Amino acid sequence: DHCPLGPGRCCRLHTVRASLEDLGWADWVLSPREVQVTMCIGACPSQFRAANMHAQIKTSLHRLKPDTVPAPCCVPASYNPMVLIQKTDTGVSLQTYDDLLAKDCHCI
Amino acid sequence: DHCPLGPGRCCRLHTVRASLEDLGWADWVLSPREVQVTMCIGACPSQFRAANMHAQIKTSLHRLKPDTVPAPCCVPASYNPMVLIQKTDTGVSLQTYDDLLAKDCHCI
Repeated sequence: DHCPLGPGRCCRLHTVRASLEDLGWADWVLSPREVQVTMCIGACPSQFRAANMHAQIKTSLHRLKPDTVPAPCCVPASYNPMVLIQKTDTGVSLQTYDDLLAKDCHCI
Repeated sequence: DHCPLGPGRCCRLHTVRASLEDLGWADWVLSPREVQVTMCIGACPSQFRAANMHAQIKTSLHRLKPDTVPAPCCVPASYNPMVLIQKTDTGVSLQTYDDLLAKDCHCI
């Protein structure tokens, strides 16, 4: 799957660095203080990583009715789990969270 | 889950009517000649049908870095199968297709 533009300018995994205060987590989360958020970002042109036939249909109809039908969007096909330490009402916990970080990307 | 604007102006299932020629299917597909494509369309504002915590993070970071991080997108949470009749190399078939029509929607 080759990107038209770029490559790397189409839907793919990016890392976005975010503080706890950026995330709105600083009251509850104690660590990590900086999160390396992996996320899916980039254009979804025709036949680029189409998740399924619905995506192809959206491509076709977006071209013909662009004020009505949006293009396919770059979204996570899967996630990577992540560990956080956070404050509880009565203590502190180290907890795994499964759908925080995107692992791979496709156009849907 | 109440939409801010609308309601119905946020991410939800729409029906878009499409001809075979619209879809690029007219060479192969014989019926139906008009498809009632159910698709997920609409804004994804804060806390609106967030699929998961990744979506919330995207909301937060989109506000702070809007040229870098896109908003959550309205995408199908599930699909409805569909029957088509189409031409083959050597004949014709009636075939079920599972991920053509969106069944419900969420912001991801």
